[PDB]
Amino acid sequence: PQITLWQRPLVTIKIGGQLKEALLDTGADDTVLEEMNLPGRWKPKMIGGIGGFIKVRQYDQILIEICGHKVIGTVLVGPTPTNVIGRNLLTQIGCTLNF
Amino acid sequence: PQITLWQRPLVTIKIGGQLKEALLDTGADDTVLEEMNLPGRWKPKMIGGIGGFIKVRQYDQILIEICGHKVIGTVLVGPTPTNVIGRNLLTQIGCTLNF
Ligand SMILES: CC(C)(C)OC(=O)N[C@@H](Cc1ccccc1)C(=O)C[C@@H](Cc1ccccc1)C(=O)N[C@@H](CCC(N)=O)C(=O)N[C@@H](Cc1ccccc1)C(N)=O
Ligand SMILES: [Cl-]
Ligand SMILES: [Cl-]
Repeated sequence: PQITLWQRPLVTIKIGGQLKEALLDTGADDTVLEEMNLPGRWKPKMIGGIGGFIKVRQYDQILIEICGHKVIGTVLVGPTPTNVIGRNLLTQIGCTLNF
Repeated sequence: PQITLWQRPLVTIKIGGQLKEALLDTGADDTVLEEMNLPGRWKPKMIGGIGGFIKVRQYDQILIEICGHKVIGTVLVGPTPTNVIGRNLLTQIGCTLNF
């Protein structure tokens, strides 16, 4: 699809068998989701943005369906104020900016 | 142009007569730039992201040339770790996400 930017570019995702809403975020190198459990092992990590940093848990090889495009990648989980789909996954669904 | 997301979507901007680089950031409602002076008045404001909040100075009706497209809009200035062009301006250059 073509997503305009007059509203937040939110999409529905399915991950770990749950339905969630997430922001398509070209400004995020990574994909960061609020608290949730996920199949498998993880390594701790920190990430930053505008106001500082947070600790997240990093899970590799997670399956996620973003608008029905399945992708497998690293998903980070922790106290982010909002679910964000970052460039690690945006590249995998072929997402581009266009103007 | 069409901008892929394998690299950060950095673009050159011209603002306040200065040349800067900034990230086209669909995850940002607003445009936030590191410290710089700007013609005119402003009002203080706070903004958040991952990590927390920062104080910024909000300037209205600023002209900005983003990849050669002129737009006029609010620009926030303050301690962000990176220059970001948010949706407030992305709409004005007609920027869309496409997949
Ligand atoms: C208007 C405003 C600027 C205030 O909005 C936002 O914060 N939007 C959020 C997403 C968000 C939306 C809504 C609510 C909360 C968050 C993001 O698009 C912002 C972007 C802007 C940014 C990019 C690079 C460096 C600094 C900042 C952001 O925080 N991206 C992050 C998302 C976290 C992640 N790992 O993907 C990002 O790429 N972080 C990187 C880069 C980084 C290094 C050091 C310090 C800061 C950042 C990281 N791996 O930690
Ligand atoms: Cl990945
Ligand atoms: Cl504006």
